[PDB]
Amino acid sequence: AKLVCYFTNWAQYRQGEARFLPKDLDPSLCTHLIYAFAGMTNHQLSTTEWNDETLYQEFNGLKKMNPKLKTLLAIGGWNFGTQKFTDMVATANNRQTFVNSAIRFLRKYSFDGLDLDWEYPGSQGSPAVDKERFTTLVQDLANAFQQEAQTSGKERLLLSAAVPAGQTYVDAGYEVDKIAQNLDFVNLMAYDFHGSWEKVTGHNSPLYKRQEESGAAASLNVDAAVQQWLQKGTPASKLILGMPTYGRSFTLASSSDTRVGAPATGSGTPGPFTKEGGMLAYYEVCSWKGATKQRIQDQKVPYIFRDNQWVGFDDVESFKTKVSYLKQKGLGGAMVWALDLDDFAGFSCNQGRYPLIQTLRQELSLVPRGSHHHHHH
Ligand SMILES: Nc1n[nH]c(N2CCC(N(CCc3ccc(Cl)cc3)Cc3ccccc3)CC2)n1
Repeated sequence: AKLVCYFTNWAQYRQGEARFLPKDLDPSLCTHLIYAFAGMTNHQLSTTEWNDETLYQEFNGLKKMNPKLKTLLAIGGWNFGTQKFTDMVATANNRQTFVNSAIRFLRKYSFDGLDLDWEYPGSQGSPAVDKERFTTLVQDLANAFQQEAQTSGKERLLLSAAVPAGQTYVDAGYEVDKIAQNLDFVNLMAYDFHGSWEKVTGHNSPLYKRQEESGAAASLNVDAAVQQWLQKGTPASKLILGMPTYGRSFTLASSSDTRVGAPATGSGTPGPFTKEGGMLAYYEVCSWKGATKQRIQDQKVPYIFRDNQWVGFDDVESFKTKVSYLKQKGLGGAMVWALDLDDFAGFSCNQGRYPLIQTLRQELSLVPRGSHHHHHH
């Protein structure tokens, strides 16, 4: 099994106990650590934060303590846009420029691979031709990584991609059966299914549909997303199920209607640390005073409300349920967004350090046998 965990290079700017750096990283927590995010300059892989080079050394230095650990660098993300990807994949020359830059960059900074996080080929302004061009990019990278291993004698660089769960995005951008052959693993973004952009409350990451749902809405859940990627040709062993250590919040139209599907007027109040309306870290929801926690029986996930605030999130129990699910489907493991959104320092939830991600590790049977300081949940 794999446990793929994302580090984010902006978590260093959060205040107080929520501030996260590589020193808060546990080298033996995950099997693969992915660094979000790199960018692109003149079709070449580039840093995005002023101290990335410092952080790269600390991040990849974790392998000195756990030599089994693999690291990857993720390019793109949700604020990156699409135009730079579009321009880079548009010609063989630009793809070659990018591919060679990626090999050089990853080797220089001691990363073991590249994770592609384009949001998304064929959507969000990216033209329809980018679907086939993304396939070509994936093939170009896989082939060039293979060749570099042959010629250098080094362990081959890994290639992964973070891919969407929603059928509209999948069909617009992803030749699933083709790319799955060339990717080492596929990081399924099984979250952001619902959120404050919608007029009624809904859960960030429900495992199954609600009985009431129909049409396209009935596929906005983890099980449907997993089955979608499997049926479209991803080998189960390559499919890695995303797990969110965050939730999505709503302001209710009325404090007297707190159901799933209740009317909402907009985003929930921003959290005290993450400061982004509509989103909360697990550590911002786990210890919410005077709130009422509920479970969505059909969907196997919790929500919590207080006054006119409603948040759908994941807890230890839902993570256990989802790992049981992925094992039943024979998936290659779990992926988690993100290290800095779990209670990484144990400052909030009274469940020790990394309660959610330790739960993943435990349920995947990945607890190091020589481990001393882990906490079972
Ligand atoms: N593997 C992987 N690669 N990329 C991803 N996902 C992780 C979840 C991201 N998704 C949530 C990121 C996010 C999570 C928690 C918080 Cl407090 C703030 C931001 C993007 C998002 C959507 C709506 C509003 C703001 C931002 C979207 C990218 N997963």
